[PDB]
Parts: sequence; structure tokens; C-alpha cells
Amino acid sequence: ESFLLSKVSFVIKKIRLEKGMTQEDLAYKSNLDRTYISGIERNSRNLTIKSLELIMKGLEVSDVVFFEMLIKEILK
Amino acid sequence: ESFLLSKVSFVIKKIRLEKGMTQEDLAYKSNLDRTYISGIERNSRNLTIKSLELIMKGLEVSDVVFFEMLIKEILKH
Amino acid sequence: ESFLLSKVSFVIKKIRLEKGMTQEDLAYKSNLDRTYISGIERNSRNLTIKSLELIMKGLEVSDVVFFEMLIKEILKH
Amino acid sequence: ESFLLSKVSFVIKKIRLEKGMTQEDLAYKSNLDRTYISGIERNSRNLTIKSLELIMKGLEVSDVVFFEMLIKEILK
DNA sequence: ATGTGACTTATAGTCCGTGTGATTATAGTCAACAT
DNA sequence: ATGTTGACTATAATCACACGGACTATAAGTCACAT
Repeated sequence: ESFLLSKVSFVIKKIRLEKGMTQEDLAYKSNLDRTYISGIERNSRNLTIKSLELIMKGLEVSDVVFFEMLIKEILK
Repeated sequence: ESFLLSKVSFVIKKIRLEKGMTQEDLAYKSNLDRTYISGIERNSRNLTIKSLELIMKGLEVSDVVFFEMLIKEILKH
Repeated sequence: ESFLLSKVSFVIKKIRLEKGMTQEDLAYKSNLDRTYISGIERNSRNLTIKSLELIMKGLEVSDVVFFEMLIKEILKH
Repeated sequence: ESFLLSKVSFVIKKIRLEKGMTQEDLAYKSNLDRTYISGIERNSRNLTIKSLELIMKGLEVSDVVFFEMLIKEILK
């Protein structure tokens, strides 16, 4: 697997939780598949930017906040 | 098309020129086709995080540094 | 345009495919531009004996056997 | 300089002589410059196929006969 | 609720080639004077 | 006759790039069945 990919996924999971969402609800909100999301969170998926963008919409988080977070997460 | 993509697209080119690289050099070190590097910069193609990671390694730049410039380009007017 | 040129350009391609090479290998091995190899085959282009020699070295072929295949191509109907 | 380019030039000179032609006449017959011809024969020019072709027409020699000769000259 | 697996279908990514403006090196062509 | 030296100017040859079609790998999106 990839280092970045795991932290993207970790971040996605982090934010979903800090907000109190279920996967079911992140899937609904972003108009994507729930198993799709589960896959990403166990990090069994290699998103495209577009997909990442949809997940950010679903999380209701701007690109900037996401990347600010991803950076922090990246530095152990 | 996509907001984030053209930003990612823009930043890949910006860095590449800042480092005096050519598409040929880049696609070189990213072990992607020079067609793909062109494709990305040209028509903001929808790359995968893994591919983006390869390009970062190609640009001889870190995850962090890239995303910090990404944030800057998004914030601009 | 020129009789001999399209014969030369035909034979460069023939050999290139016979040896299972691609254009951009040959462009490397011949120590000429990517687009020049294309341009020679694609249209014809008016190359120099020195450049022709480089290509022959690149096709991994001798002056002699090149010209022998050149003669054969000229002689065709 | 180049081996091939030398043998080419030598051949051009050879054929010119076996036909009893002067350079002046070889240049008239192919409409090129006499100093141009001179230059090739003293191996100071790297001609293009197009030019080579004009010289063959000026020598009144077919492409095939030229290369047949060029091959033989190439083999010592 | 979340996590599998496995199975299509869209598309990301590859591979080989075409065609092009802009710049640099050099062949094409023609002087003057040689011998 | 041929040789040589500068020249000017056409174009060979370079360099960075765009663009397309066809093919291969894989992400996108949806089932069934776990827990």
C-alpha cells in the first residue's frame, strides 16, 4: 500500500468521527456507495481526486481544511 | 469539470517549471508516460492518489510541501 | 517530392519494424530527436548522410545491408 | 568526418572520372555550384539525399548503379 | 450499523504514433581570388 | 580546369509540447451475505 493513501483514509475516518457520522451517512451525504466508503476507510481503495472531492463534500469540509488536516496527520 | 483537479493540475506544472524540469524529465522520474504528464497539465486529468504520489516523488518534492502549495493555489485571487 | 527519399524513409521504417523497435527507441539509439524519426517516416524528410549513418547504427544494421535493402525497395512493382 | 560520407564522395569522384567528366561539367549537368561539387569531392560536405540525387542525375547514373558501386567501394 | 467477496463497467493509465510552432546548427548556394 | 576562404540564407536538426486512437490495468459503482 501507500503512505499517503493510508493517511488520506485515516483523515477521512478522523473527520467522519469528529463530526459524529456513520459511514452509512457519509455515503448518503456524498452520494457514493457505502461499501465504497468502507473500502476507503480500511484503505482498500486508491481514490481519484474527484472522488476525494465528493467525500469532502459529504463530510462538509473545505479542500483547505482537509489538506491542513492531512498535513498534520502526515507528520506523525 | 472539477475544482480541485485544475488546482492540482496547476500546482504540478508550477513546481515543474520552478525546478526547471521539462515534461520529459518529469514523466521520467515519475515513471509515468510523457503523454500522461502532458494530459494532466493540459486537460486537468483525474489522477489517482498513487499517481499523484509518484509525481510528487518525480518533482523531487514532499507530500507536505506539495499540499502546502496546493492550499496556497486554492486560496488565490 | 523526391524519389530516393521516400525509398530511404520506407526502408528505415521497414527495418525498424522488422527489428521490433519502436520509434522512440530508435530515436534514442540513433542519438537524434524523438520527432525527427517520426518526421522521417511520417512525411519523408531530407536527411543528411551523417544522420542516415546515425540511424543505421541505431537500426543496428550495417551501411552495406542498409543499401542492399535500399536497392531492393527501389526495384519494386 | 564520416566513413560513409568519404566513400560517397569517393564514389562520386570515381564515376565522374570513369565518364571522363570535369567538375565544371558535373556541376553544369546537375545545376549545382562547381565549388559545391569540389567541396564534396575533397570530402568537405555532408550532403543530403536530395543533393546526392541531383548529383546522380548529373552523373547520368541510376540510384541503383550508384549504390551498387557504393557498396563495393565500402568493402575495401 | 460495518466488513466481506465477487462480479460488471467505467475510466485511469499505458503504449505507439502524429503534427507543430520556435529555436539552433548547419547544408545549400554563390561571392573573390587561388593555383 | 580545380581549391579555398568567407559570406549569406535556406533548411536540416533540436527541443518542449499538444493531441489522437487503441489497448491494458484498475477504480468506480452495485449485488449478495456476512457480523
